[PDB]
Parts: sequence; C-alpha cells; structure tokens
Amino acid sequence: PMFIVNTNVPRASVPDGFLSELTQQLAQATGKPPQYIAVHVVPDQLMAFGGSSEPCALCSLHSIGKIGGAQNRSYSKLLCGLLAERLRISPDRVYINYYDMNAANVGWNNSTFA
Amino acid sequence: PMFIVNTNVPRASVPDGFLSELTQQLAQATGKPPQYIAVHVVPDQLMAFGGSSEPCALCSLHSIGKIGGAQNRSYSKLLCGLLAERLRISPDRVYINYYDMNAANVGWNNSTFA
Amino acid sequence: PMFIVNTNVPRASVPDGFLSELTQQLAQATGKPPQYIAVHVVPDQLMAFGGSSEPCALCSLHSIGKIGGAQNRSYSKLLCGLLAERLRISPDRVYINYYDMNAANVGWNNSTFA
Ligand SMILES: N#Cc1ccc(CNC=S)cc1
Ligand SMILES: N#Cc1ccc(CNC=S)cc1
Ligand SMILES: [Cl-]
Ligand SMILES: [Cl-]
Ligand SMILES: [Cl-]
Repeated sequence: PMFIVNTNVPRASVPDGFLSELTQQLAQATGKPPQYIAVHVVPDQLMAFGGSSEPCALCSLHSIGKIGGAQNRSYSKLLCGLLAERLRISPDRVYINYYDMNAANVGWNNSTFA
Repeated sequence: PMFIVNTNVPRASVPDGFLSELTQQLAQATGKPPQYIAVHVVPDQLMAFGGSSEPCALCSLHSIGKIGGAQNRSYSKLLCGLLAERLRISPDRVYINYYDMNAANVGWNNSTFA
Repeated sequence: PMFIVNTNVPRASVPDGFLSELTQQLAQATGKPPQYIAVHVVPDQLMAFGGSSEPCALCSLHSIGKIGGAQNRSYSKLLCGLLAERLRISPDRVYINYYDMNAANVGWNNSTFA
C-alpha cells in the first residue's frame, strides 16, 4: 500500500510522528506488514475544494488488492479521522482516490510484484 | 471532479484568481456544482517535455463519470486554452490524463461515494 | 510516456542532466521518440518507506500501450538502476506504478490521442 496526501495545510502544522502514525495505521487497516507500506505527505499546496481555500486534502491509496466497497469505506473513516485529528482538515474537504493495482503493474527492486 | 496541474512555470506567474477560474470553468464543463470540484496547482516543478524545459504541464482530471471520447476532447480544448492564456504554456507541451473513477473508489467524509 | 519520481532525496543530490538522461533512457526503453516523452522529478519530499525515512522513491510511468508483464520488469530494472546510480536510492525502496492509458484518456494539444 502507498498513501499520498496533498494538502494546503502548512508544513509546521504536520505533527511530529505523522508519517509513522500513517504507516502503523495503514498496516493495521490493510493487514500488511509495515515494511511494505509507503507514505508521502505534501503540505503547503496551492489547492481549492469547492472554490474555497480552507484546509483540504487530495489523497491516493494504491494497493495490490485489499480494495473494494466496504474496505474503501473503512479506509476513508480511518484516514479522514487521522487528517481531521492531526491536520485539522474537515472530512468533507477530503477526497481519497483508491486504486487496485495488478501485481504486474507495480515495480520494485528491479522487477515487479508479478 | 478533481483537476491537478503540475508545471515548471513559476509561482509568481500563476495569476491570482486561477484556482477559482479553474473551478468555475470545470463546473460549467462537467455540469457539476462547484462545491464538488477540487483543483490543485503545483508550480516551480522540475520537468521536461520532449527533452526541453520550456514551459510545460502534466495534468490530470479524475471524475466519477463524465469521462469519454468526445467529453475528453472538449475538456482538453478548454483546459489547454486556460493554461495557454493564463500560464503561457503552449498546448502542445501539455498532457492531461483522464480517469473515470468508480464511486466506490472515491473516499470523502468518512465514507465513499458508492 | 510520462515518468514522475517523488523522492525524499534533496534537490542538490539530483545531478545535472538527470532529466535528459531519463528522457533518453525512456525513449530507448519504450521505442517512442523523445519528443513525446515527459519527465518530472520531485525532490525534498516528506516520505517513508517501510516506516523509514532513508532514501526512497515513489514513481509512476503512464504510457499509451507499451505496458505489460515483461516490459514492466524491464522498465523497473532500468529505472531502479538509474535511481540507484544517480540518486543513491536502493532499488528495494522504490515503487513504480505502471498505467496503460487508453488513447481517448490522454489529452494533448487541445484534443486527445483517440
Ligand atoms: N501480494 C502482494 C503485495 C501487495 C502490496 C505490495 C506493495 N505494498 C503496498 S502497495 C507488494 C506485494
Ligand atoms: N455521482 C457522482 C459523483 C461524482 C463526482 C463526485 C466527486 N466530484 C468530483 S470527482 C461525487 C459524486
Ligand atoms: Cl522530457
Ligand atoms: Cl464527476
Ligand atoms: Cl512507511
């Protein structure tokens, strides 16, 4: 699993430990060892959501499997929950795009996961 | 709809109302209320197009539906047009990837759009 | 083809000519003229891989065709090889997501490639 957050929240408002917290929580939610989890946070972005530049986020979660209707609802609860608590972003100003990747379409260590 | 532009144009060359203009224009082009529209502009990027670092842009438009052959041609006219007029990027140095997202694969407000 | 790299490696560690090297090597690997190849490098990111902030990268390659099992393995060998040699990122701390884009879903020069 790879989780990216792009947000207009400033860097100083990303708290210490947020990357580890994301990593642990995604491990828990996906059932995957945290060694396999990548996270990426991009603050200070020039963004609007609904025409407004109050705090918002555009995110992606790519995963080889573990993507589907109920799982995605459960990830969205968790992740919006973290972004609200840690970054003070209202859940209704967050979009998270979920991508179920084929193993053959993920490269790693000079090969792919196929 | 979510529209992201990554460009090597500098921040100072992005004009003041550009995020609202993109939002209104996308609202008009997709038939969707502007409350549902997200936009993100990433200037000062290290990029090349055709091996050259003259102004260029890599973009994406994600939408739940409203994606297809004719619609995409129409969005490309509109968006290249805006990027040419506002950011002074030649349309032939712009790529825009279109993604038709399933509602179940877009998270928002602690749940998905399914 | 479009190739994007996000990495926590600092901008000063990206060597001169890296964008042009990426362009040429992708041209060679894909069989596509370098005129149509876009590359984008994003350093200084706030990222973790396996919970660690040692050097890593998250990447993507979008291409209209030229995506598949053996080709992706071959692209991964090349790209991880470059990132190791030029940016000193261990191949086992790189993910590259491959996307086979439909021509109708790629915009360019006020139209699409359909
Ligand atoms: N099976 C399997 C599998 C699933 C995910 C990954 C990479 N980790 C997150 S995308 C690597 C291997
Ligand atoms: N139906 C429907 C629908 C379409 C799009 C969105 C989010 N807005 C842009 S991606 C939310 C719901
Ligand atoms: Cl290039
Ligand atoms: Cl939509
Ligand atoms: Cl991690």
